[PDB]
Amino acid sequence: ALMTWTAAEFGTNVGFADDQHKTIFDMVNKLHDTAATGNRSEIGKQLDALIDYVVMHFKSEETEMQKKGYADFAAHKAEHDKLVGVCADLQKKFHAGEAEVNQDTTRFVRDWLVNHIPKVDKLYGPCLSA
Ligand SMILES: [Fe+2]
Ligand SMILES: [Fe+2]
Repeated sequence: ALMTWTAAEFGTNVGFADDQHKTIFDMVNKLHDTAATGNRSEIGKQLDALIDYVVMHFKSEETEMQKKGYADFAAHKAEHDKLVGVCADLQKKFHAGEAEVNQDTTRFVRDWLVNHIPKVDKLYGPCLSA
């Protein structure tokens, strides 16, 4: 629902990355649907699953970038690390009962992804596909 992956918009020419992006999009979509309900326990389970996967995806990209000497690795990692800090803060507040997760939360994640993948991830394609 919320997100649709296509190669034209988001293809990196890096198979593992494209596959992990498609999983992220599916997990955002699930959270997005659940976030229109009051099922707070289900929201939390899906939130935590999504964030765990996103962090793992970032680690996967970072390991490959740094092992190959990719030119823009440190700046790219910095973008990841700011998102992880926002996500961790959201988890802390959500799991304390101090903030809610709603469809603005999933639209923010969508916004971040739809900018980051074409403008930041695509740039590693020549290096990581070589
Ligand atoms: Fe990515
Ligand atoms: Fe990335």
